Amino acid sequence: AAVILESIFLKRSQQKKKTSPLNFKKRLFLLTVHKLSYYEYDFERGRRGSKKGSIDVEKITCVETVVPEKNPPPERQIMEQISIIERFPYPFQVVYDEGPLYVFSPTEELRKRWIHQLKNVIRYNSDLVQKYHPCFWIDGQYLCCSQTAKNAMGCQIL
Ligand SMILES: [Zn+2]
Repeated sequence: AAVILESIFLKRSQQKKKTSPLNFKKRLFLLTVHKLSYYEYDFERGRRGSKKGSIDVEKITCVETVVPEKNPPPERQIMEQISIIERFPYPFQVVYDEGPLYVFSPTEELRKRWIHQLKNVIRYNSDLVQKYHPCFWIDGQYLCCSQTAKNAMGCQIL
């Protein structure tokens, strides 16, 4: 199973559990036709660390950008070698059964490459969603429609 894409992004906690903070972590993302998984990146050795998350591609119903937070820390506010792994201001979402996984890219070009490839892979799903939430689901509700359920029907036609 070939690795379609491999990048270092910033991600928001999916807060699956109740006892989970709303924090961001740098992770190494790999995209195969079967799964989108992320690991801790071992910077020193220059390799991927322990798998920290995974999502079966057949469970993805939607992939799209997402309106930026209005007050982003410097870490997410809009030389290359360093900035491309320190600054992640272009967010996008990977929607599936367990709410949305938010991912922050370093450049707009990269987010485009990913969003384009994730669409080719999900093209094979039997029931993609026609709608989605354009804004972050932050603080118990969707800032784009105010619905509460993470997996609440998207408040906007694709
Ligand atoms: Zn919405």
